[PDB]
Amino acid sequence: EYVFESPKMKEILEKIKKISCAECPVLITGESGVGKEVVARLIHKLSDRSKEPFVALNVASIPRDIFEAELFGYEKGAFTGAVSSKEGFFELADGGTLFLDAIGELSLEAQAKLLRVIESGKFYRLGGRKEIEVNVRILAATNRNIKELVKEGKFREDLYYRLGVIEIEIPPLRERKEDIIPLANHFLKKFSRKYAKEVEGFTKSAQELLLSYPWYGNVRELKNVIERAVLFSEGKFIDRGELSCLV
Amino acid sequence: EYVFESPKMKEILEKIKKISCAECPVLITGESGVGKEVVARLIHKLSDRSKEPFVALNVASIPRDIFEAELFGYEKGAFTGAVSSKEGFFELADGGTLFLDAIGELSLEAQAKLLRVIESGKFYRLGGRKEIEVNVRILAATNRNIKELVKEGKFREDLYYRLGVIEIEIPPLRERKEDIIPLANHFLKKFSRKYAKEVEGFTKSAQELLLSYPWYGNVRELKNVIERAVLFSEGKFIDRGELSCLV
Amino acid sequence: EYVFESPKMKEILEKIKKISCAECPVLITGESGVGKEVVARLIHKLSDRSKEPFVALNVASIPRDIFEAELFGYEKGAFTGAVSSKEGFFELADGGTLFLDAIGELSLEAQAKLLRVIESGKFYRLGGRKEIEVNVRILAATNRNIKELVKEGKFREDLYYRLGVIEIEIPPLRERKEDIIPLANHFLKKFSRKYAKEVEGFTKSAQELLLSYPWYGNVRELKNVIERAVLFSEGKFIDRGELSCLV
Amino acid sequence: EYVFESPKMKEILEKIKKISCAECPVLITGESGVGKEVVARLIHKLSDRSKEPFVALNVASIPRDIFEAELFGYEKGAFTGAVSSKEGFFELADGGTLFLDAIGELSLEAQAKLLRVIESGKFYRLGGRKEIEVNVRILAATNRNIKELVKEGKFREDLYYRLGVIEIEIPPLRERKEDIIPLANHFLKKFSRKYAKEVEGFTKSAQELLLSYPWYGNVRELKNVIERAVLFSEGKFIDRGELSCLV
Amino acid sequence: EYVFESPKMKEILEKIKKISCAECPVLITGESGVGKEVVARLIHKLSDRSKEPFVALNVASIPRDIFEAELFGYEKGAFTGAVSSKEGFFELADGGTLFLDAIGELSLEAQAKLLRVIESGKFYRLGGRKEIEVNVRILAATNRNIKELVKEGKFREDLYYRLGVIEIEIPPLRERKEDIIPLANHFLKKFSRKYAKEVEGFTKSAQELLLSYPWYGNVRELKNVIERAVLFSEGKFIDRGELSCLV
Amino acid sequence: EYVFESPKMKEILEKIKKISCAECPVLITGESGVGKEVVARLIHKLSDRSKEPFVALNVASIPRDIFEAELFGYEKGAFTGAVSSKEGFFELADGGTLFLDAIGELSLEAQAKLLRVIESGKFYRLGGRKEIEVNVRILAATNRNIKELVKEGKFREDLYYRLGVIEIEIPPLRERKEDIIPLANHFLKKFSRKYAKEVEGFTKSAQELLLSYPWYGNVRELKNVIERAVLFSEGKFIDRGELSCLV
Amino acid sequence: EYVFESPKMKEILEKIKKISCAECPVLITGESGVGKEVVARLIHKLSDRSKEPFVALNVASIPRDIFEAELFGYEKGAFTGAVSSKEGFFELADGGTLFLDAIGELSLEAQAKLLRVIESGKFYRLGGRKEIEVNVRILAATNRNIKELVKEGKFREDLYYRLGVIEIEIPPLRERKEDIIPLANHFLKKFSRKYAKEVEGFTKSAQELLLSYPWYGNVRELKNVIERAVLFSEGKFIDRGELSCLV
Ligand SMILES: Nc1ncnc2c1ncn2[C@@H]1O[C@H](COP(=O)(O)OP(=O)(O)OP(=O)(O)O)[C@@H](O)[C@H]1O
Ligand SMILES: Nc1ncnc2c1ncn2[C@@H]1O[C@H](COP(=O)(O)OP(=O)(O)OP(=O)(O)O)[C@@H](O)[C@H]1O
Ligand SMILES: Nc1ncnc2c1ncn2[C@@H]1O[C@H](COP(=O)(O)OP(=O)(O)OP(=O)(O)O)[C@@H](O)[C@H]1O
Ligand SMILES: Nc1ncnc2c1ncn2[C@@H]1O[C@H](COP(=O)(O)OP(=O)(O)OP(=O)(O)O)[C@@H](O)[C@H]1O
Ligand SMILES: Nc1ncnc2c1ncn2[C@@H]1O[C@H](COP(=O)(O)OP(=O)(O)OP(=O)(O)O)[C@@H](O)[C@H]1O
Ligand SMILES: Nc1ncnc2c1ncn2[C@@H]1O[C@H](COP(=O)(O)OP(=O)(O)OP(=O)(O)O)[C@@H](O)[C@H]1O
Ligand SMILES: Nc1ncnc2c1ncn2[C@@H]1O[C@H](COP(=O)(O)OP(=O)(O)OP(=O)(O)O)[C@@H](O)[C@H]1O
Ligand SMILES: [Mg+2]
Ligand SMILES: [Mg+2]
Ligand SMILES: [Mg+2]
Ligand SMILES: [Mg+2]
Ligand SMILES: [Mg+2]
Ligand SMILES: [Mg+2]
Ligand SMILES: [Mg+2]
Repeated sequence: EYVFESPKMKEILEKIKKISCAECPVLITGESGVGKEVVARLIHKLSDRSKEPFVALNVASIPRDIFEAELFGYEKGAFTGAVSSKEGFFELADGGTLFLDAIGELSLEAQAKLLRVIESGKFYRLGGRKEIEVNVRILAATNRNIKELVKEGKFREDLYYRLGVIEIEIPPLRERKEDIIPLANHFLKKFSRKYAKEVEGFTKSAQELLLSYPWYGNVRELKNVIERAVLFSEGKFIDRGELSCLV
Repeated sequence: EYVFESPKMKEILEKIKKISCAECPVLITGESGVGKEVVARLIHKLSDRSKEPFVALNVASIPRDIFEAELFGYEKGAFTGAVSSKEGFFELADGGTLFLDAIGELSLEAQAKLLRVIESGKFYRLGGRKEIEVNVRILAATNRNIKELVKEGKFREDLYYRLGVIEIEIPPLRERKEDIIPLANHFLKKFSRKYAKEVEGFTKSAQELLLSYPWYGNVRELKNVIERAVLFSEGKFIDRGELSCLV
Repeated sequence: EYVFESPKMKEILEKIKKISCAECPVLITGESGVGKEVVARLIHKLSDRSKEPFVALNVASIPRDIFEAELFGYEKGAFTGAVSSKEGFFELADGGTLFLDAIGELSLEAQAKLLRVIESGKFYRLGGRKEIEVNVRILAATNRNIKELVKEGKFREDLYYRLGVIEIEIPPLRERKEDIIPLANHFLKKFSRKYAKEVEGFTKSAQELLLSYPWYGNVRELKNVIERAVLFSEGKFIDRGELSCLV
Repeated sequence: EYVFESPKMKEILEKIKKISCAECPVLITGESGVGKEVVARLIHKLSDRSKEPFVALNVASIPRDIFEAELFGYEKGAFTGAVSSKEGFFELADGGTLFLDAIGELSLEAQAKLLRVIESGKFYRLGGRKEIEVNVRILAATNRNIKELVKEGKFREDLYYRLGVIEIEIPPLRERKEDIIPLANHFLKKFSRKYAKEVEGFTKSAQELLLSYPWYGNVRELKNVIERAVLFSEGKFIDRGELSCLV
Repeated sequence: EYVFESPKMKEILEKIKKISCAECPVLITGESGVGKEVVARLIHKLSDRSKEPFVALNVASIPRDIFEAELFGYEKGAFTGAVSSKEGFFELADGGTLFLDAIGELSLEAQAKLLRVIESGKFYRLGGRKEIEVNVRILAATNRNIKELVKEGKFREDLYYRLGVIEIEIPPLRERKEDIIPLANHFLKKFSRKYAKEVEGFTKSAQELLLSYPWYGNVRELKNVIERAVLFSEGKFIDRGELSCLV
Repeated sequence: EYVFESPKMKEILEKIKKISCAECPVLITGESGVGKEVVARLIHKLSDRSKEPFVALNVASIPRDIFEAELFGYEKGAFTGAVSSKEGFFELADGGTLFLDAIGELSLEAQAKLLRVIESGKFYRLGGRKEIEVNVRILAATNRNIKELVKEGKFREDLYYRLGVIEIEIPPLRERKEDIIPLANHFLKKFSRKYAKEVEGFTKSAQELLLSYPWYGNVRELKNVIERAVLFSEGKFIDRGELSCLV
Repeated sequence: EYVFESPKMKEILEKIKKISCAECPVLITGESGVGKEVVARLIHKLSDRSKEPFVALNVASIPRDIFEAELFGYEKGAFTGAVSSKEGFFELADGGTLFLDAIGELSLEAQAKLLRVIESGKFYRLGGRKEIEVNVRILAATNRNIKELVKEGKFREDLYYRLGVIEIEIPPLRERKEDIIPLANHFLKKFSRKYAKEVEGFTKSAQELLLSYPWYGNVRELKNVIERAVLFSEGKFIDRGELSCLV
């Protein structure tokens, strides 16, 4: 039930299928709403770990003072407010997939702490003296210009080459015009069913509008606009007027 | 007992009715006193959750160091040394409605923490390793210029497109002149009853004054001025003089 | 035993009487010593809560890290604080009157925390998950130029319209010259009795002095000057010389 | 055994006597060593509380984080640490006299915390919910230019009018030349006795020196110089030479 | 299964062999992806400690407040949060090899704490009063310009002469063109086997491309590009086109 | 066994003797090595407390957060490491002598805390509510220009006049040339005995050198130079050559 | 097995012998690698304490908040000072030698804390009220320009004259050319034995190189270069070529 029609999206879909047999890190980039999370979850579903956990994590929103504790866990003992050991998210995802979302907003301090784990699967728990080993497939996404961040020294070169073994750059909706109408149709069908309405399609006038609008919020903005059009619709068809007052 | 008379307010009232069957996030904006909270509680009352809790929260006033704990709760254990787990507000609102007030004053740090929850309904408790899932309808309001905040990078683009699926921008009272007199009348009736007074209406002169005053505090300022007029009134009618010394 | 003689003070006294039947927030402003606390306590005495507690609070002097704890209390559990729950000042004033003094010096951070309570009477305790409801009549006073603070963004517009439902702006003594002599006389009587002296009144020369002095400390400065004059007095009358060396 | 000979010191002594029957706050100012503490303790001795405690406190040297605890005490509970309640200095001085020394060096933050207590005698303990009432006579002293501090906003106007009900401004020794010789004589007698020496007085030459020296340390500097002259003296008289090498 | 073909790499391999009998510190430098960790682990495998532990540590990512505790351990007692003593990483590596990675990013404060240990093998535990002695072979790597850091005072001269007894500076891939094709071939073989593909080699056109590309991520970037080429490949050979759209 | 030969040192020695019967504060100043501690301990030995404790304290090196605790002690309660009360140094020196070394380097914050104790001998323990009284003779020294510090406001005028009742300003060695040779001789005798050497005196040439050298470290530098000369000496006499290579 | 051949090194060796009978502080300075630690341990071995402990301490690398605790220890009680008392390093070295390394990097705050101990051997434990006395011989070393630090006020004059009773300034290798060849020979012998190689000496060409190279890392750099030359050597002799590619 996902839409891939434009040339680039079709290529992307192909790459996703071709890496099914692999477990190497994938770095997914693009503007807000272009479908990075959809692609990450799809890569997971088509992979050899489809039946293992998919642990999602906004890695930049974790406060700096608990970063290690949260990713690597901590050992019962001195570096403590605690009685017993606690698994971090790397262990929680052992044998599965760990999705580092907002990777490009991570602090330099935190990027450095992630460095050795990505390739070796090994780390010490906060306060522990036993190397722990996990087998985790890494996915990462960001809507930041990550190549620019590397150039400006805001993102570590050595972490970039570890994460971006496979690189999927999803283009903005406005450069995938072939996706627009099929996407709009897909949502119109979904919402019309969901809200028990009699909308069926768009006038030719409305379709022109959909194709010329920039979609700064990309697929998510499109989905929102169709969800509005359906809820406020009267006819069997959505006309240019109904859209124009929604964008 | 709410007043909607001007064209825009009537449209707004219609949108409110048309989204009764839906559960999508609503983003309510406008100057102080224009009725954002009234609109939020109305949306609730007309919705499929009217009978479930309506949890209000000034989300920007929560101190940064307890933000997660308060929204997501915390697990008994070593991240802070409490004894037992505690529900956050998302859980407390499960099956109901969560109203994020002052959303536009939220810090960038805190906006990022809210990001994944809005669409997936999933999060980890502070210190926990079990994904929790809730089904919460989100409403948000702010008297800040939220589109400008996005342009200036003071508010995340990706959070904006998640929150503003339905957008209700309530205009200032001074651009809804058709509401002014019915509002004043509504308050005059309410307070005259409440304080056992004999006031019945306004002179034609007073009404002109009400229509030309800017109402920088909008509906709330209007309500205050009428409450004063009634308490200090003598006649059966409020004349321009009694108002002029109140504004 | 309070003096209200000038036109404006007489109007103010009237407003105070006319709001006896009401419970709406009153915002009292004016220079140091003009009688803001007298007015606040008078409003209380003439109100329907005269027999309930009158909780005074310099709200701006509460340190920021305990603001919530102090106003809203805290739940047992809930952050290192403690074994058991503790009422905040809002609860302590339930059914009574809560006087927020120095309201205009409150920090922006703290103003925002007060926002929802003023109109809804509802809040959560620090660390609690049960909405608490109280019925508190709010009075507030400040010697700061609060309208200017709003214009400069130093004080929230939305809190100002919540607090200033009724607005009493008490003028400086120097613009209430009709109050000066009756005030001086009132104090002369009070202190002459208190310190067992034989002073009875002021010469005509002294009275001129009292009327032309600016009284930058207003009623309080006046009261101090008379208290001095009585303690250091010899005659049955206070002459210009005895005052001139006191101002 | 205190010396008051110059006109201003004689006036001051009179004011002290005339306020014996009173309990109003006294604000004592002047350069270092002019006798502020002597005046404060004298006011106490001649007052109706001569037999009650005289609690001295360098109020500006109390660290900001314990200011409330120290002045107002704290209730058991009160954010852990303590088991039981503790009286502050206001309570310790109940029925007595509380001498706030270095009042002019107090931080703005701390001045504000003292505000309501001065006139109402009421306050809450840190963490407490019971208003406490005490009956304390306040004295305050500073060697700072307190009127300038008010003008520059470094000292609150509203606290100044509360403290300075009676104002005693003690002049520097260099503007009280009539006090110099009697003071020097008084110390000469005191130390000559104390150190078993045969000094009796000063030559006419030495006296001229004493009168022309600025005395930047005021009475204290004078006392120090005489204490030196006596210890190092040989004759029955102190000559200009013995002084000149001491100043 | 490691590739050393270019002149400099062959020299480096020789040095590695010639130091097998030694235990002196080795300082390995070069751009990201040039093989510093491979060289460090190789030195270990060929050394007299091949069978002892190889403890890897990103020494610059350890937070400053726990640096000592982590390297030197801590004694049970004060400087606490603890009940019992804990070995640091120096002890954990006793008799083995300790690999200080990112040595050039270490803070000056931390560099100073490492100083005496490097040559003497002796240190006190945090809070301990017994000198501990260990026999640890030190390796260190960094992708920072470490000679420049010394010149700029960002890295201690005295630590530099302690660490760089043997200095291996690994050149970028772009200055080891003799390594490029054998490396590409090595990876092609490895991945073709791993992903069960029929790729065997590169066209002459592809090989030209590989030799002229800068390889800013060095061997790691090369390995990534080959891994892509194999996963997306169709033929038995990879042509220039398949590479060009990968670089 | 102390040397006082120059005119000023002889005067100083006389002052010391003349104050034996007194207990007033002495403020001792001068460059590093001129003998401030020698003078302080001498004043003690010749005083009426020679047999009571001499408590030395580098008062400026005490960290600010424990200043009160260390000088005034703390009451059980307060709530830190504590179960029981602890004497501060003022109490430990009760009946004895308290030597405040480096007084000129004390922070303004700390100077203020010392203020009331110096003359009244009274203070409260940290956290205590009982005034404690001690009888302590105060000595103070510093190598800072204390009169300049007062002028620049870096040192309180009111503390200066309390400390400097008796003032001993010890001149640099270079302005006490009469002391140089006897001092050198005194050390030569001391060290020659101590290290079993045959040195007896200095050549005329060496003595000229000793008299013309500035002695920036004053008596201590001189003592060091003689200690070297004796240890490295061969003859019965130290010649100019042996000194010249030591200065 | 230490080499002292040049004139200055021979003088230094002599001073070391001549101070065997003494216990006075020695201040050892010079560039990195010139042998300061060798000289300090030699002074110890030849001294009357050769058989007592030699406690080495990088005094500048101790964190400021534990400086006292570490040097002077702490008393049980004493701010959750743990349960029991703990000796500091001064006590641990009682009767022995305490070597303060990196003395010139010590903070002004910390230098002041060391001041009184150096000459009096007396101090209080953190939190203690019993003067402790120890008999410790002090050695100190630094590679910082300590005389310049005194002039710039970065190092206390009064501590400098306490530490530098005996001053050994070890010159750079480049100003001790007579030491170079014997040093190189000494190392060649040592390493040739250690690594079972057949190297015996240097060609005349190599020796010229050794003498003209600046040796910025001094004896340590030389030792490193010889250790490399021996490990990578083939002949019985090291020629200029083998060195030139090593420097
Ligand atoms: N190809 C697609 N077909 C159908 N639905 C899609 C497609 N791409 C995106 N969507 C929908 O659009 C919305 C945004 O997708 P997604 O959450 O993956 O965006 P994103 O690029 O991760 O955005 P952000 O940067 O804001 O996190 C989701 O509702 C997703 O289900
Ligand atoms: N349409 C309406 N009819 C009657 N009363 C109204 C209406 N809109 C608002 N009010 C009244 O005006 C007051 C302010 O409205 P509300 O609190 O909803 O404003 P707001 O936009 O949330 O303002 P703020 O941003 O300052 O919180 C309330 O007392 C509300 O009951
Ligand atoms: N109208 C009045 N009649 C008699 N006494 C008065 C009057 N107004 C004020 N006073 C006396 O003057 C003094 C100051 O009054 P009050 O403390 O209420 O002033 P305020 O405006 O609250 O001052 P501040 O801003 O300094 O807190 C008090 O002693 C009060 O009792
Ligand atoms: N009128 C007086 N007669 C006799 N002795 C006096 C007189 N005034 C002051 N002294 C003595 O001179 C000294 C001045 O002390 P006092 O503490 O009263 O001055 P102060 O103004 O409080 O100084 P500071 O600002 O330094 O605290 C004291 O020793 C006091 O006993
Ligand atoms: N000579 C070689 N032969 C085969 N594979 C190599 C060689 N050198 C490096 N690699 C491979 O390429 C990558 C080189 O990474 P390595 O960690 O050794 O580089 P690095 O310089 O330490 O990188 P960084 O500075 O980014 O940590 C690893 O996958 C390694 O396996
Ligand atoms: N008059 C003297 N006769 C003999 N020895 C002296 C004399 N004065 C000082 N010394 C010696 O010189 C050394 C330094 O003197 P002291 O420690 O008292 O100086 P200081 O002024 O306190 O120096 P700093 O400012 O460095 O503390 C001591 O060893 C002391 O014994
Ligand atoms: N005279 C000597 N004979 C033989 N070896 C020496 C000599 N001097 C120094 N070395 C060797 O040179 C190396 C550095 O010496 P040392 O550590 O004492 O120098 P340092 O001045 O303390 O250096 P840093 O300032 O870097 O601490 C050591 O291995 C030492 O053994
Ligand atoms: Mg996403
Ligand atoms: Mg609202
Ligand atoms: Mg007031
Ligand atoms: Mg005083
Ligand atoms: Mg590496
Ligand atoms: Mg000293
Ligand atoms: Mg060293």
